[PDB]
Amino acid sequence: GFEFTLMVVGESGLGKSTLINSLFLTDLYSPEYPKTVQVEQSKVLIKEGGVQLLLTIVDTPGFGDAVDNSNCWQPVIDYIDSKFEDYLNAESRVNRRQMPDNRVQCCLYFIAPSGHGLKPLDIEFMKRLHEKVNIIPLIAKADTLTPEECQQFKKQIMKEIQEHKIKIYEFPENKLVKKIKDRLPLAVVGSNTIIEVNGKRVRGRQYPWGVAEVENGEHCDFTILRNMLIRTHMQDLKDVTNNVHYENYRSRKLAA
Amino acid sequence: FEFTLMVVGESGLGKSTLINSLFLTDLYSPEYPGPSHRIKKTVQVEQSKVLIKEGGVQLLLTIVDTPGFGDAVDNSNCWQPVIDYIDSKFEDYLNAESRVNRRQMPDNRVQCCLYFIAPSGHGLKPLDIEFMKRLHEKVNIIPLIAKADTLTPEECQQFKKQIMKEIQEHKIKIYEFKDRLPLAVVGSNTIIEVNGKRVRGRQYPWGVAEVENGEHCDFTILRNMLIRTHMQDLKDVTNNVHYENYRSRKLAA
Ligand SMILES: Nc1nc2c(ncn2[C@@H]2O[C@H](COP(=O)(O)OP(=O)(O)O)[C@@H](O)[C@H]2O)c(=O)[nH]1
Ligand SMILES: Nc1nc2c(ncn2[C@@H]2O[C@H](COP(=O)(O)OP(=O)(O)O)[C@@H](O)[C@H]2O)c(=O)[nH]1
Repeated sequence: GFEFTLMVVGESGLGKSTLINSLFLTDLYSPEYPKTVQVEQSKVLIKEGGVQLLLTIVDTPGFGDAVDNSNCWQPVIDYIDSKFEDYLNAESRVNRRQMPDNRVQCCLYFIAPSGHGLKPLDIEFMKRLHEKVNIIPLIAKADTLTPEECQQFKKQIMKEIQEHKIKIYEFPENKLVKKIKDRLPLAVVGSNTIIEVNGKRVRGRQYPWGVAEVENGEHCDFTILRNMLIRTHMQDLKDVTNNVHYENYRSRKLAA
Repeated sequence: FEFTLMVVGESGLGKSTLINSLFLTDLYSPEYPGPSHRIKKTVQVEQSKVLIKEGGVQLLLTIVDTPGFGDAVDNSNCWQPVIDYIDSKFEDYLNAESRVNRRQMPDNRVQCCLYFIAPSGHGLKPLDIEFMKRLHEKVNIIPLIAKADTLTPEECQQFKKQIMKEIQEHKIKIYEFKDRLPLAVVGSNTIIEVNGKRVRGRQYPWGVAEVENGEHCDFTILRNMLIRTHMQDLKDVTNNVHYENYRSRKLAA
């Protein structure tokens, strides 16, 4: 059995719940929100192929949705640092045989597909959280970008990430293989709707002019994201959470 | 013939593309780009003009845009520059028609405001509600669902209905003009061959969203009514309702 704590952040209506529900092809996440940002948790135990995953989904309804979003990152910081604080207290006890670990191991940050670059709120959130959680920036609703637009948008976002000295999670990796960092930020399409396309039933979004396919790597990066989040990089995300973000929290608190 | 058209909405909603799609040529240019390229530390209202020669007819078009609207972390009062601009043009007109010698009477009143709603698929955002409630009695608001190729047909019908319900709930008076409201638009100046015919559209790997295809979006309806059929009625409502209401308010006080 594994445990994974995954945080989702972005303005309402970016396909976030749809994306979570696409991860296990199951509408297992139905948040009530479609005041100040509230940080909430949902637990799902997934048993599939003789393996159990206890997934905690941490969401932040209200983020970025108000006229005045001043300090809307602060409830997110408070939640994350409070789990570091609990862990530090738990491991400092004389008897620590029971160790709960509620630390947030990944944050999907959904970027609206404007076609320009990052918004001021995107920059503030990532600058203020990047040393506290593994940030995976995602271009939301990628089926609203043409391929040329998507490539320009990715390049502009990565340039601005560098400009603001933001440290995102980059998915550390006999023939040459394109580097994953060259694909970032991943651009996703979500759907559990099955559509017949040329005699094959696929998940996608049906428009009068055609179908944007979730699992088609020429349409979006969902398959790559799902493979890394659930299978190949989950342990590394936990490792960085513990060995970097938590250890940096602890050293700061103990030195003070 | 003259017309003053305002566009308002957060950056990245296709606003400059839509203005560039209304006619045969682009209107924004590298020398005067769309409002997302003119953002300052505070929201601004900027006016530009172009002479359009369409169908043997000359249109002197003023475009008023508002760089930075809706783009900040704190968008408090970001509608105020728009209000100030609109009411200033009403003030200029009242001053002009109050002169003893009023032979000179320029008219710069804003005659239509396209307000771009992001296609979330849920409902209006708080900012959308605030803007429309605060401006609907100063200018003819035409709400638009931006980037409508973001929505499946069913999602779009649901989004339209929810927006209209919220418009009614908040008592917002949008420009009247048929039950396809708000119009959902797709913009593009890209010409694409689709089954042997050149059309304006947006080319995805899975197909082409056609801007002038009424089954793909409402751009044709907006273009025909804004530029051809309802332009004079927009001016008349501007003068006979919004300006006269400004004037009665100011002269009462
Ligand atoms: N264009 C597009 N729309 C999507 C996608 N995923 C979900 N949607 C639609 O966007 C709307 C909001 O999706 P939802 O998952 O509730 O977003 P949330 O508020 O961020 O959780 C719904 O109409 C969805 O059907 C996507 O990948 N592309
Ligand atoms: N999906 C979609 N994208 C569009 C549409 N119109 C323009 N775009 C793209 O959206 C991005 C922003 O467009 P722009 O006109 O600069 O928006 P503005 O900032 O509001 O003026 C550009 O990449 C455009 O090519 C549309 O109708 N649908």
